[PDB]
Order: sequence, then structure tokens, then C-alpha cells
Amino acid sequence: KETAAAKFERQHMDSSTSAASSSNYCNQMMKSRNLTKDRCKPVNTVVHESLADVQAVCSQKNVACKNGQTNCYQSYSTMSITDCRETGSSKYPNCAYKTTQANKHIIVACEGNPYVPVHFDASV
Repeated sequence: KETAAAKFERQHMDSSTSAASSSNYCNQMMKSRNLTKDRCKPVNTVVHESLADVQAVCSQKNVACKNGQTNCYQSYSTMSITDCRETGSSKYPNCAYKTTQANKHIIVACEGNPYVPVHFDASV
């Protein structure tokens, strides 16, 4: 069973690039990170910063999570991210994604020791 921290890295981390590469970036990323294996993951945000920078967010601005929990943190600075979302013509096993690149603050839920990201709550 994949640890929560490891799942967050696989789903939300892509440092090897400063930003989404092409309108086809999401199709490629979603498939490679195995988010289209048995079904197309509807929505998924990927952060284009170092793992260290993302993990550091857990010590930054403490904000409420969408679900009411209080273990969410908002990055002080904006970060390069790509939102991947299924399009209308998307249909398993032929998943299709719209790639939207942006630079904003990320909000992640953190837990454990070390205290690291385990959920991507949203971006602002």
C-alpha cells in the first residue's frame, strides 16, 4: 500500500519542468503517473517546483481546508502549476485532458512525522 506522502508525490509533483509542456502535457502526465489505469481521474493538479519547496509549504501559512480540517497550509509565494481536467470527449480507456498552466499559491493538507503534504486541497 502506497504511503499517503508517496501518493501525493506521484499525483501532484513534476519538478523536471518549469511549466506544463504543450496542450498534450496532461494526457502524457496523467497516463505516466498511472491516474488513468482503471478509470480516468477527473481532476488533478501538478506542481512544477522542487519537492523541497512544496514540502516547505507545511511550515507556511496555516489555513482551513475545504473540508473544515485545520491541517492545510497555503504557500507564501506563487508556484507554477498545471491543472489537468477531463474534457467532454474523454471516455475510458481513452482518457482526454485539458491542460491549464498557471502561477498561483497552492494549498496542501499535511500530516505525519516528518510533517509533509498528503493532499492537494486547492490553488489560489
